[PDB]
Order: sequence, then structure tokens, then C-alpha cells
Amino acid sequence: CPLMVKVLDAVRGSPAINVAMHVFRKAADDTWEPFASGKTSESGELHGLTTEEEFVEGIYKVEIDTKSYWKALGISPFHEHAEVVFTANDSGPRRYTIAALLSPYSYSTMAVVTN
Amino acid sequence: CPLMVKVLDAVRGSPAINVAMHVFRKAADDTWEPFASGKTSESGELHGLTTEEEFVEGIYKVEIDTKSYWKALGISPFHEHAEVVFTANDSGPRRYTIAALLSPYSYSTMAVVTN
Amino acid sequence: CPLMVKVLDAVRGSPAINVAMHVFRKAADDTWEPFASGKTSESGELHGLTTEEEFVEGIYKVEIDTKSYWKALGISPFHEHAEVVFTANDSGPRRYTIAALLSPYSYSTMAVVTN
Amino acid sequence: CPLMVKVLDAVRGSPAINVAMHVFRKAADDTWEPFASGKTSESGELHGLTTEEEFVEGIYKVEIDTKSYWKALGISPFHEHAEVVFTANDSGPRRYTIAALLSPYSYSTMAVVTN
Repeated sequence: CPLMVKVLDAVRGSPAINVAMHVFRKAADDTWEPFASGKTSESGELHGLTTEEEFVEGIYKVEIDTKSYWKALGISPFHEHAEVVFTANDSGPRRYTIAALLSPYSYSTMAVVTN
Repeated sequence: CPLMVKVLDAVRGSPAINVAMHVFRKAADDTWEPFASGKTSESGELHGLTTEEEFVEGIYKVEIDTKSYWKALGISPFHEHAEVVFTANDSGPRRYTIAALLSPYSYSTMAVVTN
Repeated sequence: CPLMVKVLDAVRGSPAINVAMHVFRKAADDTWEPFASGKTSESGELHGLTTEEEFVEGIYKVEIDTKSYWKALGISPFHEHAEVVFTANDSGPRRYTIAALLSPYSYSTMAVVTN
Repeated sequence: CPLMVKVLDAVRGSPAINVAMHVFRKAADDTWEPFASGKTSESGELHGLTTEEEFVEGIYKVEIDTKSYWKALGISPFHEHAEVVFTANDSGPRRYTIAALLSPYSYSTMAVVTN
């Protein structure tokens, strides 16, 4: 699998578990088409979203549902979601690891891109 | 004005100058409608996007055109743009400051909400 | 004054008020000597730590007393304090703004150096 | 091993390889005693710094040598090092994963603490 997402909780110092996320891919008509979705495990990671064959070049958006995550922990956060928008595989296949670090009023996102 | 955006460049250690950004409000049909836009100043700030009268409760999105900023610097970036999506709520008097810290493969965003 | 420090709280979405900080300069014997100190204001800022005359080239450390800030809020933190260690260099006229974004198990720091 | 450090480079979107770090432990006389040291591998991780037996309760400091890392890549960064100071094992043994995300003028650090 060439796309993995890892989410961490900066309030608890732990993986962010059961975080839902939705991946979209921009279509020829410039609309966002649903591509894949899932939720993080006990390790805060979401594996198996796609395959090398299906993950063609394109513009992808990973929408991490942070508001639902915080609300279930009793926190009313600032953001609706954390978004990561990027062009993938523009120069051939790559493996992408997207990491998100969450706090109620802030988030950081990092991508590790390997060949 | 109740909304200000500040953008910083973690590669140069400076304000991110001349960064374009577009603000959208979620409409009835669940689509994003243009609301305001501009480019950051020499201080990396964008003031005067809206007014207390126009900035009613709702869901807003701030799209920061980070890829165009890094291309102008000759640095290959990961993200197409940075997005900050949030709900504006009238829980007494409020001012919103959205800060974005940019790096080529990472971004951090923070929201300061004050009375 | 050529050095300013700003501290923000990512749990509350606010300036971090009344945070103590201590600034040190590295001495001849390679030890850290007190140089300046204070507490952040209602805006989360600490101005007037030093002057152009006193702030000569050298290695400085800013220790931000974050654990005491989180204890006052009743939140269990990871770090004892945050540290920012850097060299001040006279490469023409300069102003240094050190920003710190705090969460209980994470911290981010940024330096804006301007002419 | 109850202590692991992972370092990532936000300019390249990759693990930060060959990053040296030194761990210190505060002694009874309030001085920092050398505890362990090593450098990150190709994955940006440093494993095997200590054992459950040697990693007793105390105040530890992980000094990550970021300036040397950036200089070898042709960048003159702001910070001398990234520091992580924390009390370990105060409520019994824990496993600590410290993550640092580096840019030339900024760094973020996160700790995942597990039982």
C-alpha cells in the first residue's frame, strides 16, 4: 500500500484512535470524487486505503475528521477537519506517509515521501 | 474586522509575503462560495478580509495558496494549498486570528480566539 | 529591544498568559548565566527583555516554564520546560521574534528574524 | 528499550538521517550527567539508547544536534539544537517515543507515552 496515515493526540501523548478519514481524488470535471475511507487503529495508523494499481497520478485530499474525534473526548475544538491536499505520483509511483499531530486549536501535518 | 490571517515561512525564518488566500463560506446547497480574498503583506498578515456585520455564524474555509509561494522560491513542495476549515460561533464577542507556519513538506496551523 | 517572545496555548486557543521565562547567555566557562527574565502579558508576549547595546553576539537560551503553566490549568504535561537555544549574529540590522505553541505533550517553536 | 527518538526533515519530506543526539540525566547535585548518545539510522530512528533496568526515574534531557544536521545539507539554521526535557517513570515504568520535526527556523516535538 502506497498511502498510510498516522494521527497523534498532543493532549494525551498517545496515538489518536478511531479517527475517521475520507480520501478524495479530483476528477476531470474539477469535482472531488470519493476515493477511499477508513479509521485509525489502536496504533493511530490507517493502512490498506489503496493499492499501487488504483493509486494513479492525480490530486488527492485526505480529510481527517478531527472535530468528531475531539467531541467524543469532551472537547469542543476549533477545526471541522484537518485537510491534506497534494499531487501524487506526478513523477512515477511513490509511497506516502501522512502524519497529523492534533490539539484542540491547532494541528500539524507532515508527509514522508519515499521511492 | 473579526478575522485576521498570518503566514510564516519556516525555511527563511520570515513572514510569508505575497501569499494569496481565498476565504469561502459554506452555502445552503453545501457548496463553498467565495467570501473574501487577498495577499499577505510585508508582515505576512492579511487584515480587513471582512466586517462584524458580514461575518455571521457559519462554516468557513481559508485556502492558503502555499504551492505558488514555494514555486516562486524555487522549492518543490508537497501540498497544493493549506486549508483551515472552522465554524464561527457567536459565544459572546470574538476575534479570530488564524496562523499558518509553512515548510515544504509540513504545515502547522493555530487559531487564537479572543474576546 | 531586539528580542521578543510570544507564547500560545493550543488547548485553549489563546495567548499563554503569565508564563515565566528565563533567558541565559553562554559564558566563557561554557556555563549558562542569567541574562533576563519575565512573565508573558495578556497578549502572551514578553517585550523589553534586553536592549541593542546589551544583546551582543553569543549563544542564548530561552527557557519557558511550561510545566508550571499546565499545572496551573490542572493539565498533566510531558515537558519540564521548553528550551530555545540559538546564536545571535550581527549580519546587518536584526530583530528576533521567538514564538512557542504549547500543548501538553507537544511544542512547536518558530523564529522570525527580520531586518 | 523504553526510549526511542524519531527525527523527520520538513524540507525534504524524509526521515532525518545521521542526526546525532545526546541524552543527559539530572544528578542529585542538579548537574546534567551524560546518560546515552547515538545517531539516527536511514529510517530517522534511534533505538537501543537504554534498557528498562538503567532507565530509572529522573529528569532527562534529549539534545538533538539539529545545527550539525542542517549545516551538512548547506543550510545555516536558527537553533543550536532541539531539546526535550522531561521527568521519566515518575509513576512507574513507561515507554517513551519522542518525535521531532525539523525545519531551518522551526521545530516541533511530540512524545507518545505508553504503558
